[PDB]
Amino acid sequence: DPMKVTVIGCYGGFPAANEATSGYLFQSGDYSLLVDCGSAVLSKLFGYVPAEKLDAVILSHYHHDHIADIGPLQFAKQVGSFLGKGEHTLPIYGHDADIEQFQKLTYKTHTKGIAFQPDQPLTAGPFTITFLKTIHPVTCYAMRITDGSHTVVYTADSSYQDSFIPFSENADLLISECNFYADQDGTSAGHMNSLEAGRIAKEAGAGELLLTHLPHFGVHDNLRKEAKTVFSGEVNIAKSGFVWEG
Amino acid sequence: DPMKVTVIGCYGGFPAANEATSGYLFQSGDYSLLVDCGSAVLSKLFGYVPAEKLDAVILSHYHHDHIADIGPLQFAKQVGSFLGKGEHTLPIYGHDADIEQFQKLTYKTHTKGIAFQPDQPLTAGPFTITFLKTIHPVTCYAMRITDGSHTVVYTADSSYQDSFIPFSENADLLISECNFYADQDGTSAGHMNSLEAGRIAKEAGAGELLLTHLPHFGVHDNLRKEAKTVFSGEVNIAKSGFVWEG
Ligand SMILES: [Ca+2]
Ligand SMILES: [Ca+2]
Ligand SMILES: [Ca+2]
Ligand SMILES: [Ca+2]
Ligand SMILES: [Zn+2]
Ligand SMILES: [Zn+2]
Ligand SMILES: [Zn+2]
Ligand SMILES: [Zn+2]
Repeated sequence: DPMKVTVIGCYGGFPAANEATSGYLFQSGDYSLLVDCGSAVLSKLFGYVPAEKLDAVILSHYHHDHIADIGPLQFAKQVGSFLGKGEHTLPIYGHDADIEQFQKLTYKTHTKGIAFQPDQPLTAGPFTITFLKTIHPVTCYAMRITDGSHTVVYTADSSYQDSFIPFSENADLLISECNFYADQDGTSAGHMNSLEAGRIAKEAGAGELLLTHLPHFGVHDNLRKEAKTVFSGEVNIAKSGFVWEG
Repeated sequence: DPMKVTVIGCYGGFPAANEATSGYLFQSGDYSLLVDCGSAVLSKLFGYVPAEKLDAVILSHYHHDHIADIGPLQFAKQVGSFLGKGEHTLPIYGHDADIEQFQKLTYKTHTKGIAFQPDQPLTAGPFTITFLKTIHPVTCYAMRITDGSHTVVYTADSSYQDSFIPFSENADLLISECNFYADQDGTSAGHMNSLEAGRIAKEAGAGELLLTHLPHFGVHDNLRKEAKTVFSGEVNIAKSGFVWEG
């Protein structure tokens, strides 16, 4: 089975009109993993995959734009059980440096929070996930997701660090946050710009680069042109429905 | 100015594919009030009204399907201020029987939680709102919203009670939850069926009835036919984009 990644939502902070914030659907064969679960992500997700066919969720961090739809997901599982659609508890993986946030992940027998350990590989069906702590105003982890043949790296949210380069080494697809333009400094907000995303893809030898966690001003296509001044491979701008498959 | 109500989202519990859960936009002249703020509501809302033009939010209760988008709304206000779009704090009205939930409404100088008092009229620009406690598994308040010429009643979530009849007396539009079909009993879930919604519209003399908080099974048009076996006025099924204006 090939690894198939579908962007479900891609705005930073809050949704643009009729769009969504962070959510990425990773699929392999019958396995479905949702990476982050932000604003309007469930609404958009169910157009690709029904709640009962979702096998697991994993959360990079607990900012609203990455977890806003967890509650509604818990209710979706509850309604599924009430309608007889399967009682399998959906695992929701998250870090437990923030205990109060982690405790919200477990809802009756419908969803079960499981703490990932940042120094250990996590198995999720046919995927193996490893983690890198980001530089961000709350605890946040980037993820490297492989199925043994292809490898996708998701930066989650971060300002720039050299450690992203070894972490992302030889990734087929680097999904990098890019909340700021080339002229701007995202350090104080815990975000990166186009040049920084480009630098990671370049020095890591990423197969290609996908820019996401997008801003609500400017010409988004400029983020791609700016990234291409540094990285010579393929660079795309994320949108709901964007599909990568290898 | 006429009172204009736009349904932003109308599913109970969690969103159907490409839809939304509870959110209703009430407008009068330049004033904009959002009643409830559930899953995918911000995404859909911004297609009608940008965040910075939103004057107030009011929350019937703190179930996920009515508040999931509050966090992202707080970030939208923060990004608005960072971009220079106005620093006016958006008031978010809610009950304070649940203190922990009420405390989440205030975020820096961007949003400010204000406790409504259920026994007192609330002024919201040109609207006056009065409240009725519902029968629901968490504290919840129905709302009667008038501008002095027209009056809309929103049941929020509730199982049936006689007190809805005097509360909704002579409303031009009764927006009633209707999470269950005529053959089913919604009492143990704190919800109503089609016959119960119909009964309220009938005995209150409502100008018309709008059924919302919809289920994820069955033929939704049957809810309208069932309600019409009791109420002889106009009955519609809610959908995102539904507009009532008087
Ligand atoms: Ca599955
Ligand atoms: Ca390509
Ligand atoms: Ca306004
Ligand atoms: Ca009509
Ligand atoms: Zn973020
Ligand atoms: Zn963040
Ligand atoms: Zn509800
Ligand atoms: Zn409720």
